[PDB]
Amino acid sequence: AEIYNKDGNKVDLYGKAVGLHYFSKGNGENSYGGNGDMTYARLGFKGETQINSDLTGYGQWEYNFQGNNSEGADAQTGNKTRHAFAGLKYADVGSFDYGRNHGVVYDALGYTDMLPEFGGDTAYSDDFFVGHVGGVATYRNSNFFGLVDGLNFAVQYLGKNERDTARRSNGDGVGGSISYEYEGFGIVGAYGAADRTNLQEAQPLGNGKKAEQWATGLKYDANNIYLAANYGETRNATPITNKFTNTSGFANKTQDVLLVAQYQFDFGLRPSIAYTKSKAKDVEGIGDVDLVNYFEVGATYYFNKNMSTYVDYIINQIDSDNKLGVGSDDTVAVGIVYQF
Amino acid sequence: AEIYNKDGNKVDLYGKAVGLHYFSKGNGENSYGGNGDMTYARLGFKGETQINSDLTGYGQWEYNFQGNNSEGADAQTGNKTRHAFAGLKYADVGSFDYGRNHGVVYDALGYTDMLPEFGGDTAYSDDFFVGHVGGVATYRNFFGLVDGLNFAVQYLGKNERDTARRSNGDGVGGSISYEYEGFGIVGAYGAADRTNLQEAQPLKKAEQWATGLKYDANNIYLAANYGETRNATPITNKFTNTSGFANKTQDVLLVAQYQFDFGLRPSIAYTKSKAKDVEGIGDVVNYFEVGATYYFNKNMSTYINQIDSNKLGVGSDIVYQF
Amino acid sequence: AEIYNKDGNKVDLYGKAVGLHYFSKGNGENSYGGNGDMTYARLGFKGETQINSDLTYGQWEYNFQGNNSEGADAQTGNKTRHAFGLKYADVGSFDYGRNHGVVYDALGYTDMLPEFGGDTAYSDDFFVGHVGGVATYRNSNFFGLVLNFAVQYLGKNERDTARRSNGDGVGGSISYFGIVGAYGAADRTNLQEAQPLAEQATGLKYDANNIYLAANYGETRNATPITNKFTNTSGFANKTQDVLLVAQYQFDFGLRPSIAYTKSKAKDVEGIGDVDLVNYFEVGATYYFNKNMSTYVDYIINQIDSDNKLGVGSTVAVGIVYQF
Ligand SMILES: [Zn+2]
Ligand SMILES: [Zn+2]
Ligand SMILES: [Zn+2]
Repeated sequence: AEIYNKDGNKVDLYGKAVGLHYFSKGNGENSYGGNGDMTYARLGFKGETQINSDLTGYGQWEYNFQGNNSEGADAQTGNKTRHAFAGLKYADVGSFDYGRNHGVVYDALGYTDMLPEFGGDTAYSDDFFVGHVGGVATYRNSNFFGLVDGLNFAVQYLGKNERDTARRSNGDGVGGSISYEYEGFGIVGAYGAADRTNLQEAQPLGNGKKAEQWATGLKYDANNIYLAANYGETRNATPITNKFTNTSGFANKTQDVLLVAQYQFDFGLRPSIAYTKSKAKDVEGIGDVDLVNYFEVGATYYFNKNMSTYVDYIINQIDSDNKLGVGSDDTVAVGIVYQF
Repeated sequence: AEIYNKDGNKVDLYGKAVGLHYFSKGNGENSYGGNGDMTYARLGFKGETQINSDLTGYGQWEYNFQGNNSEGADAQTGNKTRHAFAGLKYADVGSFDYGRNHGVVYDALGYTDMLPEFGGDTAYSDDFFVGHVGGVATYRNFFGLVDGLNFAVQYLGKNERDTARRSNGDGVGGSISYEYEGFGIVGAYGAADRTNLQEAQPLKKAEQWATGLKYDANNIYLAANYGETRNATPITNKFTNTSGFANKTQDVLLVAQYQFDFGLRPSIAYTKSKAKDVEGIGDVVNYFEVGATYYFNKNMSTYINQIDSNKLGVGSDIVYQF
Repeated sequence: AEIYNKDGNKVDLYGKAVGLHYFSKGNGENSYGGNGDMTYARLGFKGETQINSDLTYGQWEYNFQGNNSEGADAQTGNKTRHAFGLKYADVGSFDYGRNHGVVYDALGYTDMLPEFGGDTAYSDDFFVGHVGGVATYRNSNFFGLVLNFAVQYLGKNERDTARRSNGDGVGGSISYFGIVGAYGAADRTNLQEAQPLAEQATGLKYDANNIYLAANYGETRNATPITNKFTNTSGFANKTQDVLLVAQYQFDFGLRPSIAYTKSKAKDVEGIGDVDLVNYFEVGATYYFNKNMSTYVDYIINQIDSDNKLGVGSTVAVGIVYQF
C-alpha cells in the first residue's frame, strides 16, 4: 500500500497475513512439507526517491513474523529479515544495491517459482546464488543501456559470510544473469561461482575448493497463460543432510528441472500443474539420490487484489527406499491470505 | 490509525508505547508480578477488503516488542506474535478465519478481562480455549433474524510444541451470547485431546468453560464471570519443581468500573481461582483490585493479594497510542 | 514520514535501509570495527497528540539486522532502541521507558560521525546511552525565562549478566557556539560490585555557516565495562579519561568531509591498572544525495598499539542508506 508521496519520495508499506495449514499422515515427519499450523505474516517497506530525472534512490526491507509459534521461548522461531538493501538506478547505465538480496541464479529460478505454496525447491536460502543471501552487491542493466529491447543482464559479487554453521556459510563469489523477453515468451540463463569456507569443506558430504550454480529458463506469459520450464545443475552447493545418521553437507552434483503450467481466469481461479525433480550425483558414499521429486496440482482463487484462498496438493514421487530418508508422504496446503 | 482506504480496502496501522515500572517489596521475588522496568510496545495492522456488498475479507496481525530488555543477548525475550488471522465475512451468514486468534472460552471470559493492566488471570496463553492460541479455525445475530444474540463454533488443530505448557490436540468449542438493555449474557465451553507428552506430566482430555453477565451504560461497567477448567490450567510448584495441569479449577471474576467524563475511571475488581483434586496436595490465585485509569483523549491515558504465605509458593506482596 | 494527521494527532512512521560493509586486512581479528557485511534496517514511530492547550508523545524504534542468515542467527542484533511522555506549557517534559541517558546529552554533541564515533556512548552502560525504564523530567528554555535542563530517575534493572545490570540512580544535565554539562551516579548492582575489575561529562559545539566544530571531555568512575582477550575476564574500568574531537564542513554540493580524533584511557582498573581503551584518527566523506538517499566512506587510522594491554585491535565503512 502506497502510504506516503511528498517532496518526491514514494514509500510503500506492504504486508500479508496467510492463515496456512499443512496436511500429511499423522504429523507428516516422512512427508514433503509437514503437518499442522504454518500461519505467518510479513511486513516490509519499498521506498523510492527521485534525485534527478535519471537517478532514483531505493531501499527495500521485509521481515517474516510466524503465527504458528506459541508465546514461549519459541515465539521467535522462523522470524527473519527476508530483504534488506538500498540502491541507485541511473538513466540507462543500470541499478546497484548492496545488502540481503536475491542471487543471480534466482533470476533463472524465478521463471518457475510460481506454485500457490510450494515449488522453487532449488532456491535455497543462504545457498550462494539461488535465493536470499546476506551482504551482496548486485549491478542490474535493463534493455542493454536502453539500446536493445528485451535483452537484460545482471552481475553479482556476493561477499564472504563466515557463519557459525556451514549450512549458511559462503565466501567471495561472482554471478551473472541474462534474459530476453519478446512479446510473451521469455528466456533466461544465470550462473555463479564462489570459494567455499573452510568450515564447509570440513563437512562429511561434498568435496571441492569452490561452489558453483547455474540454471536456464523458458516461459510464456500472455493470454492469461503461464508455461514455465527451467533446468540447472549445482556442484558442491546444495545442502542435503542424511535423515538416518543426521549428518549434513553439500551434494557433489545435482540435476534439477522445474515444469509449471497454470492458466489464469479473469473469474479469479488459477489452476496449476507442476513437476519438479532435483537428483543428487556423487553423494559422499550413497551416489545418486533424489533430493526432491513430485507432481503438483494447485488451485488459487484470488477474490480481489487484496484477498485470496488456495490449495496446493503435492503428489510426492519419492520412493520409500530413499537412501537419504527424505519424505515420501504427500502434503496439501490450505491457505487464506489477506494482504495490503 | 486508518492509513489507507482505496479501491474498497481499509488498512489500519496501530501501535502503543507503554512506559511502565512495577513496584513490590525490594526485588519482589514472591510477589504477584515483579519489580523494575516493564516498558513495552505493540505494533499491528487491521485490514478489511470489500469483495461485495455481502462478502468482505479481513486480515489482522499484532506483535509485541518489550522495552525492559537490554540491547544485549536478552533483547528478544517477551517479543511474540500476538494475533495473526485472515477470514471472510459473508452477508448475514457469518465470519470464518484461521490463524492465531481468540478462543471461544475467551468470549465469555473477556466479559471481565477489562482491568487497566492486571485481571483476566484465568485467560492463559496457549491454554486450549481461554487465550491467544496458535492455528485455529473460527466461525462466528443468528442469520440476521434474531438481533442481540451471537454464537460461534471453533475447531483448534493439534500443535505438538516442545514444552507441555503450549501443546494441544484436536478439539471442539462453542460460544453463545445475548446482549440488550445495556447488559449481556454469554456461555462458552470447549474440550480437546491432549498430546502423549501432556498425558505424561506429573501434576488425556482437557475441558474449559465460563459464563459472564455484564452491564455498560451511564458510564458504568459491572462485570461478573465464573467457570471451571478440567485437566487444562498449568500451575506447577516452586518447592517441589514439578509442572502439570490442574484436574479441576473454580474461577470467579468480579469487576465494577465507572468512567467519569472528567477522565479518572475508578475500577474495583475481585478475582478468585482455586484448583481442585490436584495430584499430590488436593485443593489450593485470589485478590481484590484497586484501579484508577485517567482517559485523556482517544490516544493518551495513564493508570490486594489474598494468598497466605500456601503449599505452592504463590506470590503475595503512561500509555501513548495511535 | 508523517503518515496520519486527523483529530489533531501526528503519527510519524520512519525507517532506514543501510547497506553497510566493513573492510580490514583479510579478516577483522585485530581491527577497530570488524569486517564483512553490516547491512541493517530501522523501523519506529514518533506519535504526538495535543490533549489540551499547553499539555500534549509516544516513541518506539526497533533494529532488524540484515547480515544475519535465515538460520538460527536471524535475531542476532535485533533489538528495541526506544520505547516510552508529556510536555505542559513552560513546565517542561516528563517520560518513562527505554530512552537516552543524561550523559548522552554531553556525548551527543560529538556522536556525529558517518558510521563510527561516540565510543564513550555504550548501550546499557549507566547513563552514556540507551537505557531501559527511566523517568526523565526535562524543561525547555528554562520555563521560557532564558538554558535547558533535565533529570532522570533510572529504575532498578536486575539483569542476569553483570554488563547489562543497573540499580536506582540520579542524573542531571544543563545546556545553553553551544555548551553543555551532565552528571550521574547510581548504586552498583550486586554483580557490578562482585566483578573482578558508579559516577560519570561536558560538551562544546559550533553549528553555523555550514561548519560543525565539536569537543567534549568526560571521566568515568567504575562504569565503563571492558574485558581482555588474554585472561578472558569481564570487569569495569575504575576510572577512564575520554576526549572526542569532531571537525566537519558541509558543502551545499552535498559532500560532507569529516575528520575526528577520539581517545578513552582507563585508570587503576583492578588487574591492568592504567590502559588506553580506544584511540584513532578518522577521515570520512559522507555524500547526502537528497534528504533521504545518501552514501558514505569512513576510513579510520587505528592509533591502538600492537603490544597492547587487553589486546584491543590494531577498518573502513562503506554505506548506502535509503531512509524515510
Ligand atoms: Zn524475496
Ligand atoms: Zn488479544
Ligand atoms: Zn537513540
